[PDB]
Amino acid sequence: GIPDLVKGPWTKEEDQKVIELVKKYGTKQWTLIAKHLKGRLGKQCRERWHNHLNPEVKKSSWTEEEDRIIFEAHKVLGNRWAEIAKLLPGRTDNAVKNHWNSTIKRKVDT
Repeated sequence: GIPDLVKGPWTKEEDQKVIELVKKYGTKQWTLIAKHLKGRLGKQCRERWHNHLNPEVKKSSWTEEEDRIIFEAHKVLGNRWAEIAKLLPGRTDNAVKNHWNSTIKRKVDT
C-alpha cells in the first residue's frame, strides 16, 4: 500500500486554510483551493459554499417557495388569501393579502 500523495498527506489543517482563503476571497477563485492544496483536485467543497446560501424573504418574514406559491396562487384562484395561506401553514389571510401590496405588488405599475 502507501500510494502517491503519501510523501505529504494533507489534512483538515491545510484544508482549514483553503476555508480561510475561500472566505477571505468569497469563493470565486476556486483555483486557490487547488493551487493551494495540490496532489488532488480542489473540488469536493462546492457542496458547502455553493450549497448553503438560502435565506428568507427578510428573515422570519415570507420565504421562497412561499413567495412563489402566492405569486403563483393569485393567478390560480384570486384574492382568496384565505386559501393562499391555507397552502402555507403559519401565515393568515391578512398576511398574504398584505404580502400582495407588500412586495408581491410588482405587476401594478405596468
